Amino acid sequence: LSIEARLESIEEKLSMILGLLRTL
Amino acid sequence: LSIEARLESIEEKLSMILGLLRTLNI
Amino acid sequence: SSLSIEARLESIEEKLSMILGLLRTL
Amino acid sequence: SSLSIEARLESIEEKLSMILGLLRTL
Repeated sequence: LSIEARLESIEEKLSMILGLLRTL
Repeated sequence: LSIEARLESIEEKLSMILGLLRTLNI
Repeated sequence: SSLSIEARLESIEEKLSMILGLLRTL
Repeated sequence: SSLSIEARLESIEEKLSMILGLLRTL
């Protein structure tokens, strides 16, 4: 994938991690 | 979104996650 | 900084995955 | 956004490593 797509995918994963930490 | 901007967002979230683990968790 | 941006991206993606995996099993 | 994309990525990589170490200790 392109660098922009990988950054967008990386941002999505950080959002998922944040949600898990808030609800842990 | 530009690369520098998208990076800034990512960097924002990492500092938020790093701060919670280091101090808030007990 | 010898490593290519893509290579650095792959390392970041791997670390994210490991982080998520550990978080989910908690 | 003064720093270069390669340096910012490396910094982002570093923070990810710190986050993984903190999560495992919990």
